[PDB]
Amino acid sequence: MDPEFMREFQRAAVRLHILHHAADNEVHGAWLTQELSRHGYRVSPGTLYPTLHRLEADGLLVSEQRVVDGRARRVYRATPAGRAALTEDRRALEELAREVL
Amino acid sequence: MDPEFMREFQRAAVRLHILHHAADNEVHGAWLTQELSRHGYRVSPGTLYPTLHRLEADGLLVSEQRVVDGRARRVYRATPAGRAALTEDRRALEELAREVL
Ligand SMILES: [Mn+2]
Ligand SMILES: [Mn+2]
Repeated sequence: MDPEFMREFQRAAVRLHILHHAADNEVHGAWLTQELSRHGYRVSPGTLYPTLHRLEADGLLVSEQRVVDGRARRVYRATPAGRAALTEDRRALEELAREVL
Repeated sequence: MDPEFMREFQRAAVRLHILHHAADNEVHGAWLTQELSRHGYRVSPGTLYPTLHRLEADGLLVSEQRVVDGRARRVYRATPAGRAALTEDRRALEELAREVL
């Protein structure tokens, strides 16, 4: 166990899970919270919405404001740049793991 | 493709490479710099010694001053905790990459 790594790793894991999920389908932030927990990653809003906003700014997520069932909500989906990023990032993890035996 | 990730990733990669090398054998700072370069991670002393010092503080590296061949030098080697950390960390990277395929 190594806490500096695990603390940084947490940020990577969240980030890549968002892109992965937002690639598969359109996602609400509320659901992302629960989905991430289900995968073993503790994220409370205050990290999530920020990183979501950052992800859009970086042009890897695109968002829609949308009124559905009398409810105003924002949905996110992965841009093609986001899809690229996910694969590049996944590969980088693979190369590192193999590099160190 | 994703420079925010790659910026953080670089720090992780360096950290793990040190542990990997310092696990296999005792290492001088100068040699770490060359080995890291060879692996495509440009690290200058202003970065390295801090990382090394932090790694020691986290109890994953141990350093020794010793006089060898009339030349006084400091060596670093991975503690058993460092060896553990490397494995746990490597595995964590593997599980992430696989679970976002
Ligand atoms: Mn899922
Ligand atoms: Mn080497």
